[PDB]
Amino acid sequence: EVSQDLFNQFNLFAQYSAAAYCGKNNDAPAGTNITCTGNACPEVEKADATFLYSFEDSGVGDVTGFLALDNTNKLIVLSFRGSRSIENWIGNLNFDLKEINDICSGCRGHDGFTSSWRSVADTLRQKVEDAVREHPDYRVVFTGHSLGGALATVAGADLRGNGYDIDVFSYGAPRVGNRAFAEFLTVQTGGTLYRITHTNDIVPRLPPREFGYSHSSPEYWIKSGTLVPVTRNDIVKIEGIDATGGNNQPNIPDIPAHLWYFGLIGTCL
Repeated sequence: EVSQDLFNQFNLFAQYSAAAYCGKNNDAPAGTNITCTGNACPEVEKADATFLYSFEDSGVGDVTGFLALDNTNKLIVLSFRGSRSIENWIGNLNFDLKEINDICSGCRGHDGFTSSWRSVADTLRQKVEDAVREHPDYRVVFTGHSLGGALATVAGADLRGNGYDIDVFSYGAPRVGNRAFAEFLTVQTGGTLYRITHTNDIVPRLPPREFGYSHSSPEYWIKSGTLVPVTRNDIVKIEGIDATGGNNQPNIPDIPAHLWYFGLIGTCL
């Protein structure tokens, strides 16, 4: 239901997202190679991919991940890790909103997600910008899983419009703000958000719509099961803000479904 090229980008940024959970990838020497224990990121390894920047327990919400260089694919990749204990994080997640007129007028964002990005935003922008002037033909890509896919999206909405486009690939990301924010994220130019969800993963169902949260459109929804290899016929593109039909269905959600986006994700030590 999506093109093969789109499947391959989807597949490739899942593995970048996965690679941010391995502890070696959070405090590594720049110019060094991005690798994963457990075969979590073979596509990244197949490209000549090295650390530009490396960060662990940064600022306000322990922002962890890496800035990568990909010469084979010609990419500048900002990858944010999700929580080191997802189950604990799902259960303690607050639904508190805050206004973010900085980004867009009338818009509100999750206080936790918003603040955490704000914490590390200046530095990380410097680091991306330096890569851009240095590799001006390279494409900027922000990505992440779980709480990292939220950070990617928010950082993507924040940094766009500065001379370079920014695509965002998020895997099992929670909702990130109210309706005006979701609307804003749907139409914003200067890059494309590819919001990826798996079957009945809980995380994209929080915070609840009852607390004033909405999801941007479109939605790329993976219909193949947990531990089941994904093909391109298993990803259906679901349009419309707050649409039903993909992840947002009235049925009982699941945790293991969150940890299977093309292969294992969030379990790299």
